[PDB]
Amino acid sequence: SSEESQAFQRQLTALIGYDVTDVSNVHDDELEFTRRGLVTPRMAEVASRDPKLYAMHPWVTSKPLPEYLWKKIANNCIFIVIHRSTTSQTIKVSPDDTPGAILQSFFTKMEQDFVLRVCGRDEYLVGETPIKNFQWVRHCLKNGEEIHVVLDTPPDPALDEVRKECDRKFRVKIRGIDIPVLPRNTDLTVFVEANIQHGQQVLCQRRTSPKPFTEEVLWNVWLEFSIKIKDLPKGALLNLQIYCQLLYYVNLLLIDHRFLLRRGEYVLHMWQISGFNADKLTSATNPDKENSMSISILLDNRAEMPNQLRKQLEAIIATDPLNPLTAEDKELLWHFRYESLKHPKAYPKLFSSVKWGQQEIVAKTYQLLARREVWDQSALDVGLTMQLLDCNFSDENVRAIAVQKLESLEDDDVLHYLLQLVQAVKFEPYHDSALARFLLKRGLRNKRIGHFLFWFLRSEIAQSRHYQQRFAVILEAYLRGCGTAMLHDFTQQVQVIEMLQKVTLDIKSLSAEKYDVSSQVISQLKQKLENLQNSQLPESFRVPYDPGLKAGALAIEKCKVMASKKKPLWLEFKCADPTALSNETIGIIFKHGDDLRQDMLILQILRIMESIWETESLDLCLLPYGCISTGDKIGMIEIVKDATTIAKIQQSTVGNTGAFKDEVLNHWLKEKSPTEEKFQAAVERFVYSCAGYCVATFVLGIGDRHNDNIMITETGNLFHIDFGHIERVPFVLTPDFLFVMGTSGKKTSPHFQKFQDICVKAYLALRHHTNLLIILFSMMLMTGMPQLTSKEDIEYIRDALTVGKNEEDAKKYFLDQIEVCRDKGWTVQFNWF
Ligand SMILES: CC(C)c1ccc(-c2nccnc2N2CCN(S(=O)(=O)c3cccc(-c4cnc(N)nc4)c3)CC2)cc1
Repeated sequence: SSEESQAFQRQLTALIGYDVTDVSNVHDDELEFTRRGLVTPRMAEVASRDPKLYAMHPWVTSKPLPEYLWKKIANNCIFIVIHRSTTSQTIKVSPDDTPGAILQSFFTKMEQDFVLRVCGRDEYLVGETPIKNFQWVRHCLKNGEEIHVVLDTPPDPALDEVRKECDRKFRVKIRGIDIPVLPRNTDLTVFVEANIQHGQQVLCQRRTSPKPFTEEVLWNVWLEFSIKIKDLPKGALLNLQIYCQLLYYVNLLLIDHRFLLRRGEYVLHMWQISGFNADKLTSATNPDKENSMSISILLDNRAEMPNQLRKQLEAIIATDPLNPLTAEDKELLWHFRYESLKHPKAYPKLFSSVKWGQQEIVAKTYQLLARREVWDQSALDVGLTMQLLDCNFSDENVRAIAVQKLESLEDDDVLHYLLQLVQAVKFEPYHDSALARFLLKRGLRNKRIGHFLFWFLRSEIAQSRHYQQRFAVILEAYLRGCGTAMLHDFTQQVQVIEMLQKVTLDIKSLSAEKYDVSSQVISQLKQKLENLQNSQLPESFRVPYDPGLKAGALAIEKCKVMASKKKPLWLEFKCADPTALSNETIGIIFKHGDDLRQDMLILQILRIMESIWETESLDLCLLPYGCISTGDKIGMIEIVKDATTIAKIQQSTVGNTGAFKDEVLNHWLKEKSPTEEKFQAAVERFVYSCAGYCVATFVLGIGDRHNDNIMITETGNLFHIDFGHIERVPFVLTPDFLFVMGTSGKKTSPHFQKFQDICVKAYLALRHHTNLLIILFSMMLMTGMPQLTSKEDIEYIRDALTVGKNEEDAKKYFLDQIEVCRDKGWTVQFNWF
């Protein structure tokens, strides 16, 4: 242990926002044992990285260029503009031309130590991929934009260097609970519920004699369980709960990370309920020992299948993931488990029908995971895989076969699911896990993933007492192998970020619920930023939410506090890249108040929906604006250029409490549209945007929004914001939207025909992916929400997706929705006062 070694680990602590060397809140080896464990994988991957692709992080895809998109090409001709000092020149290019082929089609057109960086960004067009298959190139086409690139020497790989390094029954004694203070009522009653638990499947359950709720309550009882030790499954949780009604909980893994039976004396500080979720599963103990409830415990311990059964079975397998299997359903799946293995789709339900509390049966389960041959051959199906990592499955080998499948994902896809897989670590019974390692693999393999992984992790470590230890050990594994380049970038980012959390907090306090932003408050802000620039704040930091963009110095004059309840900052920066084609500013918001994580989740689903729509050549021009959480109820938000609220547009001359008129929206588009044809573009863009956000929100159950939370770009692109948050209407199709389509109050139109038609395809498109959507929603709710319901709240989505139903009744159901919204018109909007 050098110094060196410490100062490093010190900077590491500073990045993570947690100290993984601290052993104050542990009762065993596991975290430390996971740190040592993760080294081998980290290394393996570090020592395997192609150093120059690593350094240049090409952002590519194996996916076919969508149709829409194809019809935006001259004649197998794509234009590119290169630059060298204050020089330029275009090259015609064909979609399949490699970069190398291009670069050489230039040295011919009149050394190899030169490469194609995109202008303004830290992004590269290198490696063996068709230009069509780079994402920037795809982003350029979508947005009607010209592709601009600089020529310069490759960044040095050496910059990215890493630094070296029994048959008896189970019982538990319940000695007693203790708590420094009570006053919440006066004397009620309370017992302890000991639960043996696997995939949230309760295996066995005992309670204690009631007693009255004194600051201390001893028992002091042995509690015997049905189950025998030998039949305890790896991953079993002793789950201890205190009822009056449910008030505190805490879990103890019964089998440890060396497969030993947990044996001895414990004092487990519990977690409290704040009135079915991932926080309830945790092995973590409450780190706040001053105030927490405390519990105390001692551990001393061939042939075929008849027509209609096959059909009963297949009926069951066909079912959705929320369709509950009866004991019949289960006995059937198990008994015919060999038939079952022939369908990858039957797996969740099959392994949900394993009696894990029986060792002989567990044994048999492994026996048939030995015969993996159909699973292995099957085409990856992220929904199906993802199901094998929720709270229902808590066996190492099951979850491993899932992860096995994710290995075949290319980078492109990993990013789409990165946040949910990170969150899936909540359901892991152990700190080291296939899933953990896979994230760590992939993050270390590709810079882009490695960046979003860093913040996704840090996001939780900063504000999940229940999991911050675990995720911290993992964040460390990453940072220990990601390269000094990136430590530097991160360290800077964190520093910028922390600075701005202070400024944002100091300011919020300096403002009460008077809805006005007084100049001596804007005096304070304007100043504070100067007093930081100046200090302290570095020459340039990399934009999380979009790590292609570097930001440098503030544009103070353009910065402002926002005249909303939360008083968020609205910060604009210059772009530290001297090469970009514009002067448009880099705009970031900061915000204390709401839990930003919920927002990240809805956005990432929104991207999963967009990509689905690509697989059927649909483009609904969502804007999932960038949004990274950073700390307790605080994070950051992308500023979407040339955009206003819809509320803001209604407060025209048509002002505050007296509103709203149907046209208005329309003039604003024309007012802001240079030519009647660009205006024309906008109504297209709008018809689409509207389609997207209508189906999306409906499905996600966030349909019904006041329009101060709905926005639109000058160019016609509408978009919800502030998912916050948390007489109805299924969505915000208000008469002002409808005219512009040209139809109010209840007629019809070319565009409202178009609109209707587009939704119908979109809804249906999503329905072709019911299961994936169901698992994500379900996962979204358990890993990121306040009050939920292991049935009802999650079952919302099966309904909104109209599971059951032929293609027809679905389409019908949706146009009703539309008609509901019209009935109706301005009712709800008005109702918000
Ligand atoms: C930016 C201006 C046009 C604005 C001002 C106030 C409001 C607003 N009005 C009523 C109620 N709430 C409001 N919010 C302002 C701040 N936001 S936010 O910071 O959490 C947020 C969330 C999502 C998107 C945005 C955003 C991004 N880019 C731009 N250009 N504008 C807004 C801002 C919450 C909602 C919306 C937009």
